[PDB]
Amino acid sequence: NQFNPLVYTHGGKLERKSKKDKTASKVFEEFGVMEAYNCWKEASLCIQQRDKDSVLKLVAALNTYKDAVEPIFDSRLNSAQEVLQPSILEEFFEYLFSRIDSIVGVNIPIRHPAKGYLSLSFNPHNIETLIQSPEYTVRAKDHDFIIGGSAKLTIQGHGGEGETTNIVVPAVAIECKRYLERNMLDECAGTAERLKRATPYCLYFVVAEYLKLDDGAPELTEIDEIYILRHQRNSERNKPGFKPNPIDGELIWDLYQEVMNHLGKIWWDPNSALQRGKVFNR
Amino acid sequence: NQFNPLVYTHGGKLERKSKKDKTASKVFEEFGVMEAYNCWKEASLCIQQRDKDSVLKLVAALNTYKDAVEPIFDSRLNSAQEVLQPSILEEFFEYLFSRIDSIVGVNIPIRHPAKGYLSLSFNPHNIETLIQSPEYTVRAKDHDFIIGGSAKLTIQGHGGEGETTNIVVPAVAIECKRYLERNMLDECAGTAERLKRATPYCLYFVVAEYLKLDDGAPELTEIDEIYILRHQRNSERNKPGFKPNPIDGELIWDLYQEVMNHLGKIWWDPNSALQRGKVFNR
Repeated sequence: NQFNPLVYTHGGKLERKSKKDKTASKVFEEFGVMEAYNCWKEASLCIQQRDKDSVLKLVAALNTYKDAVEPIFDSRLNSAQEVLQPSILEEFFEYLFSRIDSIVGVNIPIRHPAKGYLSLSFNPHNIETLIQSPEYTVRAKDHDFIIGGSAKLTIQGHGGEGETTNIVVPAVAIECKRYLERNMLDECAGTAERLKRATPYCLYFVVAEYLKLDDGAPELTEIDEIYILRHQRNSERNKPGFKPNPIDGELIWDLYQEVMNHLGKIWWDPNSALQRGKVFNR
Repeated sequence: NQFNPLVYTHGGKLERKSKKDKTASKVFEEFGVMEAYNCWKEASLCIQQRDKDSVLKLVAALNTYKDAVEPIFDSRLNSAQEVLQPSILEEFFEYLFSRIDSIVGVNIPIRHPAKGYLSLSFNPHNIETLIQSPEYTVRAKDHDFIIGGSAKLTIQGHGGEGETTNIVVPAVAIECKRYLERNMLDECAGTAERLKRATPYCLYFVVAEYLKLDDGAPELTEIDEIYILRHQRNSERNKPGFKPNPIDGELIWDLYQEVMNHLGKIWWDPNSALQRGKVFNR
């Protein structure tokens, strides 16, 4: 009865790039990225409770890690921008949610970036294959972080021989962005629509550090919540004297509490609806 | 090597209503509906080739049958309006397509009204069921006539025990209406969208006898074709001296040819696309 569902998305990317790119590899050793990373991981794994103080401590270790390596990524690895930096928040959510198993009372197989099921459609080759074994496509969207189940989907026609696809059915999906612009918000908007049709009980969050939007009015349809972890606008970053606010631990605490509440609930509970008088509660 | 895939949707409805409603039952005997029906069926089954002349003859038998029983339905059974009349065209398409098996070279299981697959979504009860055996819903739309395959869809979670649903995957879908108004056209419009997403190679037709639309500009998006079999507007029907044009056999011939052409084709054929230079041909 435990978990051991940690994948270390960011560590894996550091290892890849180290081998995939030697030049990166040189920078990582010279500027101590691998030891800063190992320290972040060790410190996170050492925080085992999930009361408010513990969560603030995880966020303090995250702030330290980003303060260490982000300046190296930004100034000494131009090519490795969205190759290494985005996976840091993803790995952070792997730590934050690594101890849900005993609380929720089940072993959750998916706690990492994954392709969340969106739809099934049939594209048979001809009439004979339509009858015998209809070809199909399962559509899925990459999300930066999913908590969810894995399932096998099988289709069989008259021929009787099945074709199976493995899918991921999210209970929570989180996108992680360094800043939130307009083209990416619209893309999340349209993804949230598809996701709530595929999986109406999936909570969908957008998490950003900085907000980079103009006058334009955004559409927040079906996105459950959007976080701006540093309470800063992205234009501040290039100004003389800029100093980044730290990622706000209070917001991570909020997010952690919202996720747990969602995981612990029966999502459609008719008798509860009737007793309450309202289908959705606080 | 044959077919025997006829279901007699309309005959079945006559039998139901006869037992479900005795009053109907009385009218059917008194006004000879059952013998007119048996004659239509016998005459249709006797036309076995599918050259143009044979198809015109099937349509002549259809015209005769409707000339016989529609006035009885309209004037002596108010309740049984869309209870018995709509199934006549459906049964007609059962006859027209009853001899496709040898041409297409496969036994097509579905040639009758059915629920055509639209989508699969997951609505798990709780986190434990999400992991172990995620509850799901398959959405489907009733169509007045489908030519297509039947398939079994299975979902399995960590528990390993599958849940199966039987579905219908249409290659052709036809809606049959006595007249085409605005609320029903819009409903078909929105269904065609869903259907082309679920099954992009399904041909979707709307077949009506009369057109009952005003100035309003209709949206014909993704509907492959709409037929007005009597080349009449629905307002003509209540005028003194009105006489209905017969259902036009030339239009049924067109429809028959379009369906067969579609059934005989490979729907996505890359090398054919490349050779032709255009993905869609005449």
